[PDB]
Amino acid sequence: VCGSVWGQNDLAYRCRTCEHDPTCAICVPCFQNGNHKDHDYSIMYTGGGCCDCGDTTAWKREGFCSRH
Ligand SMILES: [Zn+2]
Ligand SMILES: [Zn+2]
Ligand SMILES: [Zn+2]
Repeated sequence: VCGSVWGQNDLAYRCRTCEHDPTCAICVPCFQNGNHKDHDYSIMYTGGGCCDCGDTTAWKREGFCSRH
């Protein structure tokens, strides 16, 4: 599971296609290294947080990056 943490003024990605709930998010590198073509994604601020990439409780497996 990605160990990335970020702060309130750090960009991250939401992906409505991949998420298990509206609060889920993944770090920019995990987004870049995954497959979200034609997904409903948004680069945005998230109030900071921890990456959900690799976490099957938070994020769909098809939305995991190459590295997790
Ligand atoms: Zn996605
Ligand atoms: Zn990540
Ligand atoms: Zn990842």
